[PDB]
Amino acid sequence: MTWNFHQYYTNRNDGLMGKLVLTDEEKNNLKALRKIIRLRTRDVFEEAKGIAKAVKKSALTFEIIQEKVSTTQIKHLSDSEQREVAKLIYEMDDDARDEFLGLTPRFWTFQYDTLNRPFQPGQEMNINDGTYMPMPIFESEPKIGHSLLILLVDASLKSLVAENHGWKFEAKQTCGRIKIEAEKTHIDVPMYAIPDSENVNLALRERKWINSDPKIVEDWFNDSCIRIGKHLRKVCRFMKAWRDAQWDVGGPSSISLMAATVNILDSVAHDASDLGETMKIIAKHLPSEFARGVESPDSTDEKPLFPPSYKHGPREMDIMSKLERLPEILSSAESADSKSEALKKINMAFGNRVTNSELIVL
Repeated sequence: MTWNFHQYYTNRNDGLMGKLVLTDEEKNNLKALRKIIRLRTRDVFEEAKGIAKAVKKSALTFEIIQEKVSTTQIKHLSDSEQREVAKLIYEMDDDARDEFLGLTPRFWTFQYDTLNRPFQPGQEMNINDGTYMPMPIFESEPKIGHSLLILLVDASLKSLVAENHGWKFEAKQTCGRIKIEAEKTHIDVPMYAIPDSENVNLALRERKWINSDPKIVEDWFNDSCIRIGKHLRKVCRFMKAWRDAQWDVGGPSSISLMAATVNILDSVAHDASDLGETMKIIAKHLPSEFARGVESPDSTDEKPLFPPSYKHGPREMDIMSKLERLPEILSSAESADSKSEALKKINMAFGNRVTNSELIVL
């Protein structure tokens, strides 16, 4: 029995799309969480610039500067860290202090419009909100300072964590992260120095700076959607949901999947009208795309989004293995003897989320 899966995928109620897409309410809560974080790191910078204003207006002594710092949300940093901010404020040059004074954190106006509702517990939605610091020329170091910038971001995030029950802070290599388990969401806040080569300065923790402009991949994906069609976002969500179903923790990055998928869709004839067919074409071509190594849409400077087959360890082998199963799972469900059996089989790929076998049609 040839079963069509177009409605299984695209039905916005009972179908996969229906299981994946956040409600308007749920989206708004993420936007609210984000806005809270934005306002707090804006305030923090203001509390610091406040101290720097005084210093420029009379030239405080370290001892004073420090009293004040203790009266800001920097109070949430360790003792030594509070000393460091007071110190860096104290030692600011007249010109560097003038820059600081004219420095506000800027924010870029989820997951490229492919943020899936989490599946397994406890898997969580990962939201990324960059903090951008407009500064002037950048060789090996900026006038304001990497460590001062990072401490203030840290102070914002940690102040919110202390105020809010259920929030935890976690230092990642590229960002600070606020965790909110009860809401199943992580918010990552990477910070960038901006003046597309010099707007590419991400402040690394754990080398100090790196050329990384998120806009490159953003614009790349947006162009791809326009170029390929409204189905690109849907199939990208479906691959991401596959990954969430196949691995509780682990599996390939979402961006690796997007790049390979875009690559296939750009180069292989497919019928957008039938998403079941389209996914089969994607599933057929993915393994060779991953064995090759998936390059970043950003060609400037990077490493593969997913490594070539010769560098694979047990984890990558596992991934390759599941990728090679996918097209088979998809063809089996297609030739399935029953409506219910077809649903059970395709749910081997995307997990048991869709329950209405009625969506499956001849």
